[PDB]
Amino acid sequence: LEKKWYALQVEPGKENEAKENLLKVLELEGLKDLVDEVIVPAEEKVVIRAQGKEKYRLSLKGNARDISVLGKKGVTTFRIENGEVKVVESVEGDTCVNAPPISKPGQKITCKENKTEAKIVLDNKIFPGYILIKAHMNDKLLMAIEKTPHVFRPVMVGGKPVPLKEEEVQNILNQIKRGVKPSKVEFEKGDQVRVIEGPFMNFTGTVEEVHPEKRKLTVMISIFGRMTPVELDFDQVEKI
Repeated sequence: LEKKWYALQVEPGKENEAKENLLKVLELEGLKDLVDEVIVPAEEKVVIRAQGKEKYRLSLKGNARDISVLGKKGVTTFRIENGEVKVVESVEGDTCVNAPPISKPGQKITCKENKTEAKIVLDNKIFPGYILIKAHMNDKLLMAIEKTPHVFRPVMVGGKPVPLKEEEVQNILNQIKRGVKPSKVEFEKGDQVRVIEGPFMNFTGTVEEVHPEKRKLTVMISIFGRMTPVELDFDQVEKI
């Protein structure tokens, strides 16, 4: 009858927990035939920690990179390459170096002697508080979504869940797979710029603070000699 995608409101920061709790319930209520998949729209990252403290959080995807951290006894060097992570070297006694390479979230490599570890995890920062599912929606399932701990109802309008287009879902999901900045979105503080759009056309001013990744800018323009602070997108002020 054709399953459909649906977004689920979960407790933010608990995206992975809600997925794990849900699957246990589908399996418990015997509703696993109604669900084709449960997904967390987050990017795959490698978390490196020394003595129970986070030192790094990098994307699992990218060119071969080495990363050394000071632990209890000395330093452990982890390597990230071809989507996998492994221990290249650690202090004497750390057999973690013999531990095969990990590449899927939830799993890791822990070094007992140096107290360092590299764990692969899905970090949901793009869509915090959400997980998607492809499924045949029904009252039993809906009541099971609800029951599940870190989950709090599917997204819905007029008492009915909102179906999503599978083509548009794959689009965002795959776009999540390889995010690359794309560059550095630059616009330094101090730059001289001139508004080429809006109720400040032609006006010129100075960039006094930049909001990277938010593509929003704070500019000091003189109005009656008074340096007035105004917010403008990068698409509202040409660079001079």
